[PDB]
Amino acid sequence: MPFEEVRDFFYDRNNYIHDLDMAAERMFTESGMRTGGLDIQLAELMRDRFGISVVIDDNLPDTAKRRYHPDTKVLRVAHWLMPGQRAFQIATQLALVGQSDLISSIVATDDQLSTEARGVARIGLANYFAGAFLLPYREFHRAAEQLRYDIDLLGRRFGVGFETVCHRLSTLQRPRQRGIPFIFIRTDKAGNISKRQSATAFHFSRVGGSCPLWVVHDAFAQPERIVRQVAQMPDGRSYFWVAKTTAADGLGYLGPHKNFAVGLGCDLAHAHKLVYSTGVVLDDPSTEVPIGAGCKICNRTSCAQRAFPYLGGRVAVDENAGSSLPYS
Amino acid sequence: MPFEEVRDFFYDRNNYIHDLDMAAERMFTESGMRTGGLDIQLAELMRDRFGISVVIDDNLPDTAKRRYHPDTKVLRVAHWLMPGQRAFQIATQLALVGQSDLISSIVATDDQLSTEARGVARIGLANYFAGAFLLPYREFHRAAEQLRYDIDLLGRRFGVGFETVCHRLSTLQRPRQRGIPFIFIRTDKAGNISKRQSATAFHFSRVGGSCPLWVVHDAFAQPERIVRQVAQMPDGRSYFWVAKTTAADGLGYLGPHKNFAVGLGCDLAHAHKLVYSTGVVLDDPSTEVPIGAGCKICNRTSCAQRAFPYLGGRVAVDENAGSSLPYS
Amino acid sequence: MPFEEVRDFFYDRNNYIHDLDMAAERMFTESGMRTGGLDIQLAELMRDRFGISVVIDDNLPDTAKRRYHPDTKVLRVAHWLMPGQRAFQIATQLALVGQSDLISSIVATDDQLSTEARGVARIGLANYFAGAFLLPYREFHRAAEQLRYDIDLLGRRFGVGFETVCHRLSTLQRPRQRGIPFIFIRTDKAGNISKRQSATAFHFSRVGGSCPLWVVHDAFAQPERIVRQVAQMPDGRSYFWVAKTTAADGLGYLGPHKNFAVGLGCDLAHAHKLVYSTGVVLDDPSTEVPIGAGCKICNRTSCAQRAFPYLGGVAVDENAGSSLPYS
Amino acid sequence: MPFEEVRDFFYDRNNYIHDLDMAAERMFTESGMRTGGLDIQLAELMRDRFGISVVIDDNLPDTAKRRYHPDTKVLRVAHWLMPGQRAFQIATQLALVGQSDLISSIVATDDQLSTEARGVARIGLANYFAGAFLLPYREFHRAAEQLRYDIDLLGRRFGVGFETVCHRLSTLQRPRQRGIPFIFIRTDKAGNISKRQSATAFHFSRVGGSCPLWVVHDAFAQPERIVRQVAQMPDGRSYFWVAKTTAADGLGYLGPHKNFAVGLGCDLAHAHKLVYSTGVVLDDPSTEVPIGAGCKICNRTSCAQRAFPYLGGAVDENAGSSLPYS
Ligand SMILES: CC(C)(COP(=O)(O)OP(=O)(O)OC[C@H]1O[C@@H](n2cnc3c(N)ncnc32)[C@H](O)[C@@H]1OP(=O)(O)O)[C@@H](O)C(=O)NCCC(=O)NCCS
Ligand SMILES: CC(C)(COP(=O)(O)OP(=O)(O)OC[C@H]1O[C@@H](n2cnc3c(N)ncnc32)[C@H](O)[C@@H]1OP(=O)(O)O)[C@@H](O)C(=O)NCCC(=O)NCCS
Ligand SMILES: CC(C)(COP(=O)(O)OP(=O)(O)OC[C@H]1O[C@@H](n2cnc3c(N)ncnc32)[C@H](O)[C@@H]1OP(=O)(O)O)[C@@H](O)C(=O)NCCC(=O)NCCS
Ligand SMILES: CC(C)(COP(=O)(O)OP(=O)(O)OC[C@H]1O[C@@H](n2cnc3c(N)ncnc32)[C@H](O)[C@@H]1OP(=O)(O)O)[C@@H](O)C(=O)NCCC(=O)NCCS
Ligand code: SF4
Ligand code: SF4
Ligand code: SF4
Ligand code: SF4
Repeated sequence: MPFEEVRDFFYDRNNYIHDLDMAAERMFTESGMRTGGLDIQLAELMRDRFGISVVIDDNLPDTAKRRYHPDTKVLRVAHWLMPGQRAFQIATQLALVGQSDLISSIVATDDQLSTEARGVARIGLANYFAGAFLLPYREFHRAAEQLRYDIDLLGRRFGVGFETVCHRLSTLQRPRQRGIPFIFIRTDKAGNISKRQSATAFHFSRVGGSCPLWVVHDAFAQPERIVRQVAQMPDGRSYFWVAKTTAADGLGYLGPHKNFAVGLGCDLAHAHKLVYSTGVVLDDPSTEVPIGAGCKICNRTSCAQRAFPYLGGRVAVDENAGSSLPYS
Repeated sequence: MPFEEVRDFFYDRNNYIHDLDMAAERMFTESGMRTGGLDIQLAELMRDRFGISVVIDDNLPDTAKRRYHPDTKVLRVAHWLMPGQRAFQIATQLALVGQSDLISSIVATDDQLSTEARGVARIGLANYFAGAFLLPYREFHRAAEQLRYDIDLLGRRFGVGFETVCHRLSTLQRPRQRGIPFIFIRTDKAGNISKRQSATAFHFSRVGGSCPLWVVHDAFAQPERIVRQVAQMPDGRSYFWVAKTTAADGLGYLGPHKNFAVGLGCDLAHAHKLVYSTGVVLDDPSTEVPIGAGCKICNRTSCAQRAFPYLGGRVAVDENAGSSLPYS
Repeated sequence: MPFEEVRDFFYDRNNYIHDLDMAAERMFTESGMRTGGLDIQLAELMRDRFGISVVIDDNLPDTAKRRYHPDTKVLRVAHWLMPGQRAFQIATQLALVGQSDLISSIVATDDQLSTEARGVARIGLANYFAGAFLLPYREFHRAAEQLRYDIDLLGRRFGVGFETVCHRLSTLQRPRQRGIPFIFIRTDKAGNISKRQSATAFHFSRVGGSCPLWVVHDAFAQPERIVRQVAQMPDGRSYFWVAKTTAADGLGYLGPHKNFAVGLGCDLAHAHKLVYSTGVVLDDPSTEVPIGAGCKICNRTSCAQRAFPYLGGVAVDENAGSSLPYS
Repeated sequence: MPFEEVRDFFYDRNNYIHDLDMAAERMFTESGMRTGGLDIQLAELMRDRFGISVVIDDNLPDTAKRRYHPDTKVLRVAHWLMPGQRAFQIATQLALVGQSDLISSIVATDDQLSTEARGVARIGLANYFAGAFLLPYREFHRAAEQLRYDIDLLGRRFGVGFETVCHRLSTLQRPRQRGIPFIFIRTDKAGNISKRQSATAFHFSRVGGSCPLWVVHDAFAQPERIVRQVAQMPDGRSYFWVAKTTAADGLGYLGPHKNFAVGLGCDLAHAHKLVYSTGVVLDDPSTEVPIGAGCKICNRTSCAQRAFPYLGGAVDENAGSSLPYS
């Protein structure tokens, strides 16, 4: 499974690629970058260092974010992208043409990847490079701690959106300068989890996450507003979750619509460092919400929300009782 | 998998159990039932015909809707249940003590069921009987046509809730007295589909339904309000879907909460008979929403919402292109 | 204005009518009532004590909750009403036919009411009696304290809805057995405040409440779910607000729809007694949301949400762009 | 009451200022502007034609969108603004320094304005100019008709937000090149209507609009999604309404938040021209929603939602109704 192979590639590397990250930051510093208008400077850097001409093309197809023409070294970027997104596109292409060898050797370090998986992993590492270039490690880590992890304020400072900030936060595993260890999740209204990235072993790092009581799936009921939750898994470990929906503009009233929820999760021990714990009492184990990973694999015994019987237990029927607890 | 076995049991019988339904209706008429306050009348019927004392009990555990004591023939019903729900509980018990043999032979018609499945199927048939007794077939079918399938108005007339009405609408397959053929779906915020029932073969009768563009998963974003949609599958068949959330009251601010979405679906050809098509243009194939059964088994080529690649194809990676269409 | 006259009538009486309340409770006790299935028992009491025959009529007009025919003493009640609501209707009629004189003298205690206002006040006092009969003071006050004011659990225990419980909670001003002093508000999506009741002087007891940052107006964004907020008025006083929407069933997809939000508010000092304070930090004056009574009468100086200029002040700056309207 | 004075100022002029609009368009064309990245080009224009240096400032206070320093001719623009918004700020300053006399004479055409109202109206005309420069009349009107008034698609093409597009749509009253006549509304969660603009006389042009059944107040229930409604007033006139909430980003989790709903309304006769009529049956007077201007002045007799009694109209101790103040 190509995308699952790459998910596991990043999971195995603690969602941190030291050489690549360093590389991005080095290039950011050596080439004189300054956060603020990074799109203009990335165009200039492409001109000066790779002979690549960046044009903002309002003639690209409606769905095309960028197209690179290697024969003339011409990078076309969609006019409808915001500066942060233009910067991301340009930095992705920069990874692919100017960091090709580093990415190739990083891919080689996992000899089990399939061919399709290797192509997908190249794209994933280029996206990682773009993130670590738009958000150079040191500056971003300092900003995240100074701002107490306010994702919106971080976006505002670095001119990027919610999802990108959450990506970068889940990558702060540089030895001796680590940020809060995070698990990053992306889902749609139907529960499809299309992105999993985690600094370390979490319950939802690879599978699971279909618990309707979990706040991430409640984001769509509160669109564009940040939701939060103190959650306890069936094994007693407790976690702090923040989430928010993200919507793709334009498209048109009739157009195809993009709707996702992005969630960030960490051990409850770290919650006190988040602006999102403001007003919440964290030391009270009785105010935690009991959630699970998905009913078929959830051993809780008195859940009123349970959707399916637990695959490990007895499905006893009682003809003489009516209960508000399904499959109890 | 017992609950899947029973799902397929009802699916194979076109979600209509002729013997049982008729039994219900007969008993409704022979014993003088009158729509309105069926809970009191069912208590009287239990007493007069089975010697069973129905008492309203506020001492039962919080989660108990009813408890039947066969040794003294005493049926205790939860005080916090509305009259329609009390009637449902009492009539479920009525099925189980007074229709035991009929239920057993109906189960016997499927010699492939496992033991657990046989018990679960008995409970399912008891629920079917309860529904067909609270909503006797002729009266309810006539009401459904008279009210143009307005689920709220049907509930008001028969003193029951949204979910029950939808249950009953999905069973009107009595030969020569058929209602609109429906597929009934129940989901949670996480997309777990816990109920599937269908008059005939529909796409989601047994599997699938994890398409984020399908309006059933959008019910939770518009809580307590009826949502509707003209949906088109990848094979061209068009359907009308109506859905609404249902919440279990009481429980308390800290208590466990029950939240589900219930959807009714039919061929687009039938939509014009629904009050829910009022104001909607049905003859315009361009105003239909293109949905799927779930990205991994969806062959659409330009879905902006796609969460996973379609397993029936391949998408080569293109290092030189950025798209708003995932897995193009 | 007739409805404002009666609003002020109840406001002046601290939203507690001692004689009437006591009356209800006595009647509840002397006639052997038991909380649970009060609708059946109220029908029995109407027959035994007033010769009033209660029929559940599925033939009433669609919008009629009840109609009383004094010539035959026949009380018709809508079949689509839940048992708690039927009980309420029956007890309203009970107030009007069996407590006529008490209500008349209570109204007489306010010589300023207009004639229309006196009629509206009779109906209001009958509703008060119905509330105090379905929810007898002693039992309900004890239950509220035991349940830490969980409105849903009170509704479950007494078989009534959110709005009725909140009504009754805001009336627990009986000397030597007081509940948390509350201000009761009902609004629609457009901000129209159609009900105001308060145990004591609150900011929104009589006027105001059009602040978009106030959580009550956010109830409609989170339908059927309880919303809560620690609010600070411009004068520094802090309050705890809980609110929830209430929707009228039936009616039909095309039918006329009723949607309201009901909010309960009290001084922050009392918040710790509410189940709704669970998980909330109450001692931190910095986590309070700064709201007002309505922009035109709100003196805050750096509100990004401000809708209109404050009437007490108004500078234009051709050389500046601000995210603060009417700085 | 300055803001009500300026509201009436624009209402009296059909929400179209012909001289200023033309000016904007001329300046757009004469200076070689091209739709797309107008913020950079407006910086260039400011420098070349008025000697004003536009700098992107991340040192301004958090609430300052721009500060112009007339003593050194330096316009500082907030870094957290999107390109359309930076362009809007720059064009506002351009109005105020380069169209000062035109704006002054336009204000002078209403000798009844108070002193404060004159300043507020100067700002209003500067904003009008910014809109008419970012969205040049001919080009924008053509785009609106081609795109069937898709507000999002118009925003995408011209690099601006929902509210700005709706603003511009409500001004297309240029003689012989008119767009759909619209009434533009902005409200908050509490029903406060802070903006009213109308091409012609509509019910809510100056007063009213507190009807809970009106779809504009339902936008917050469906945040960030376009809502639509076919509404009929108590006088029989029918209207098509579209609305959507708009939220101000940044600010922070604890920060002060800006939330508004912006609604566009037109006569039902025009609805068939809107993309938003797709899927709606428009000819069925029975599928129209009966709304009002606000209960105290609404004469409907069977509204279940009624909040206050109608001022133009008895208690019945023997009846209980689901229709308040019947
Ligand atoms: C999974 C995938 C197809 C999603 O495609 P998509 O839905 O079109 O969305 P994208 O991921 O391209 O971009 C969406 C947002 O994420 C951000 N983003 C993506 N990867 C990022 C990264 N590594 N660091 C920071 N931000 C990132 C983009 O900036 C964008 O922000 P925007 O919406 O404001 O422009 C795509 O991310 C991909 O191919 N990834 C390769 C790595 C991979 O397979 N990971 C598997 C994890 S389960
Ligand atoms: C699947 C199941 C465990 C769900 O349990 P639950 O979530 O606790 O909910 P219930 O279905 O018992 O009751 C919920 C509502 O559905 C209604 N309902 C349930 N079965 C019904 C039926 N056959 N006909 C009509 N209404 C029905 C109940 O009256 C109730 O209405 P209310 O909430 O307003 O009071 C349970 O329905 C069950 O055991 N069913 C029988 C087995 C079966 O059919 N399996 C096939 C699965 S597709
Ligand atoms: C204001 C008024 C017209 C509202 O009418 P309405 O919108 O038809 O709503 P009602 O008040 O009739 O009933 C709605 C709910 O409030 C409850 N309620 C009303 N008065 C109550 C009281 N005094 N105590 C407890 N509950 C009460 C009812 O039980 C009902 O609960 P339900 O929805 O579960 O059935 C009506 O309450 C009234 O006439 N009041 C008279 C007093 C008055 O004028 N108050 C002015 C306040 S500014
Ligand atoms: C209403 C007002 C006082 C304060 O408004 P505010 O809430 O602080 O915000 P602004 O109106 O300045 O800007 C909000 C949006 O409207 C847009 N906008 C404002 N005036 C506009 C116009 N004339 N044309 C087009 N777009 C306009 C801005 O571009 C901005 O878009 P953005 O959010 O993407 O950046 C101010 O707009 C004003 O000066 N109005 C004068 C005219 C008036 O009084 N009208 C009637 C009001 S009762
Ligand atoms: S059974 Fe477990 S996984 Fe399912 S809803 Fe309950 S807590 Fe969540
Ligand atoms: S790919 Fe298919 S299943 Fe997935 S969102 Fe698109 S239409 Fe729905
Ligand atoms: S100005 Fe006052 S009343 Fe208006 S939104 Fe701000 S705090 Fe609320
Ligand atoms: S009476 Fe009804 S229709 Fe008229 S304004 Fe009030 S809520 Fe709207």
